[PDB]
Amino acid sequence: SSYGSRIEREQHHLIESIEKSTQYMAKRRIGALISVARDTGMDDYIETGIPLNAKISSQLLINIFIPNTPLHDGAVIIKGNEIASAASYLPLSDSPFLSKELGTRHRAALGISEVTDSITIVVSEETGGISLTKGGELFRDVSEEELHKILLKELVTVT
Ligand SMILES: Nc1ncnc2c1ncn2[C@@H]1O[C@H](COP(=O)(O)OP(=O)(O)OP(=O)(O)O)[C@@H](O)[C@H]1O
Ligand SMILES: [Mg+2]
Repeated sequence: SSYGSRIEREQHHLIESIEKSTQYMAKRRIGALISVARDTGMDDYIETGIPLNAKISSQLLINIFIPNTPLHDGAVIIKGNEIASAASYLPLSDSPFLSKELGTRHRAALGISEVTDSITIVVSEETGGISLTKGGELFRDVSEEELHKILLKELVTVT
């Protein structure tokens, strides 16, 4: 409908914001952890975070992860067309198959990918590498094209 196109516009704006914010943060080596809900699992984890219920924008994400406010200390949960919360808890994965150069950010992303079907994006504070988790799998140091391809497939309803 005009509902469908509208949702499609919102979803592309979402993808765009994540990509741009993560690109900027990758350059500046700003650690980031952004989980995008695709079900009703993230509800418990949203409540552990600081409530924002704000509109999705690249500037907001980037500012969230600046290491000088309590907002950076955790994950950003995106739900519907909103940044539901910042500084949320994500469960660490107990996988020994995870690389050892990777730390608690990636491990948190992995865990949430294991117990939900949400897409999670990580920006390494150390390497500036961008990674992604879904279904208990981690795609490491993904390229912009690769990132865009996945986000498009997983977060934009084709219709
Ligand atoms: N369970 C968790 N839930 C949410 N955020 C977490 C969790 N564990 C760690 N973090 C975030 O990760 C940050 C430090 O990450 P750490 O260096 O331990 O892992 P890392 O993968 O090496 O991160 P980076 O690759 O960006 O250096 C902390 O400031 C914290 O905000
Ligand atoms: Mg570390």
